Amino acid sequence: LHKEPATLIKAIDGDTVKLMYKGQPMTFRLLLVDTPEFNEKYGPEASAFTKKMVENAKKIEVEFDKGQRTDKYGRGLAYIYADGKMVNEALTRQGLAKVAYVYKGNNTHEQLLRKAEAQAKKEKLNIWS
Ligand SMILES: Cc1cn([C@H]2C[C@H](OP(=O)(O)O)[C@@H](COP(=O)(O)O)O2)c(=O)[nH]c1=O
Ligand SMILES: [Ca+2]
Repeated sequence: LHKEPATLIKAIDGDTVKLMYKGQPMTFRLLLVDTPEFNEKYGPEASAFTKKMVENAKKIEVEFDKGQRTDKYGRGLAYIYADGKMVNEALTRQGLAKVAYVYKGNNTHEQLLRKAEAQAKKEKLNIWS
């Protein structure tokens, strides 16, 4: 797995972000996580968490897994990194996201995220309170 560059176009919600990638606008859906929708509980907190994380980043990178790069809705599927810190993992650690939509082929960082979730649960953080 390798990181490629990309620029914020726009925050969208907890687990989606508009990025410019290879000079094209594209909606990215975070691999292996599920944030609440904005209208659900901790949804706005999730949205704000991701928003602030990508918005304050000097360097946004995109990392595809070995499997599918696009979903059935045309959204990019990637791990997203904000100055070297993975958004997917950071949401999970803070209990603003659950591990989810784990498909074999696109699962390189599963254990790492389950590790993060386990620690969020332990602290009964946000969603787990
Ligand atoms: C995270 C992820 C979601 N999806 C699809 C499956 C879900 O389909 P359905 O709409 O058929 O339930 C949908 C969930 O995304 P959201 O949580 O953004 O809705 O996005 C993938 O296909 N691959 C993935 O890696
Ligand atoms: Ca969601």
